[PDB]
Amino acid sequence: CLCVKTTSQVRPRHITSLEVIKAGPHCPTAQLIATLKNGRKICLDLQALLYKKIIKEHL
Amino acid sequence: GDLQCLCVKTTSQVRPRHITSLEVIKAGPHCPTAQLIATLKNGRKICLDLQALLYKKIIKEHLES
Amino acid sequence: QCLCVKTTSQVRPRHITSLEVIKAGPHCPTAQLIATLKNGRKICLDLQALLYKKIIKEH
Amino acid sequence: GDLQCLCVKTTSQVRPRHITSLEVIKAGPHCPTAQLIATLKNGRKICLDLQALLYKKIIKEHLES
Repeated sequence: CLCVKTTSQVRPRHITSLEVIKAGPHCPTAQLIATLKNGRKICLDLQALLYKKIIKEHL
Repeated sequence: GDLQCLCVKTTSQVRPRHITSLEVIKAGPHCPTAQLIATLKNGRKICLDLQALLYKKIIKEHLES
Repeated sequence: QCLCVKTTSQVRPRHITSLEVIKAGPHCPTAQLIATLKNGRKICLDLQALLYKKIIKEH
Repeated sequence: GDLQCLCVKTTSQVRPRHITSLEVIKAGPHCPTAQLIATLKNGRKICLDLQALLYKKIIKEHLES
């Protein structure tokens, strides 16, 4: 599995591309790999991002 | 710029069970439109039709009864 | 922070469609070699072990 | 085919200290040649001349005296 730790500390203006790799034998969860402007790739915590996007708006 | 749009053809028929990865490449200097590149199990890479999928996944399923 | 967790040398070069080198940085102190496989899965490569294997094969 | 070559231009002038990542995209249905994509600190993506890079890094430095 490529992604071990996931962050929700990301600005959508910092992301140039997002790749979803579906779960498989080698890795049980989908991986959300965001490529940032600088070329760094990080793994996203989608639930945490959706939660923040819900809280920010009080829904 | 140095780069162009990766996608020449867009496909509107794909079963998610064929797709092993999906890469959303945002519009930019390289391409004025966002691109969705699906990698399938057989290894073939295709581009998915973004408007058609937005229709299916959002308009038809959440705004249409 | 670091995309690659464990590195492998168990890969056939023609299983690989792309290879990305991400230089070391503040978020990840080591350079990373990420191979994208035909199926779309990403793995991290141990370059040293790969070269070693490729010289053993030829002695 | 469904995809094409990402690189329209290749650049032969780059200071490696500007490069934060390098991607080699192997030749395939999408492109008859391998492409080398450099991402720089500022976020600019350029394509490197892989032929010149191979010349320099293999021919000039290991086959030429």
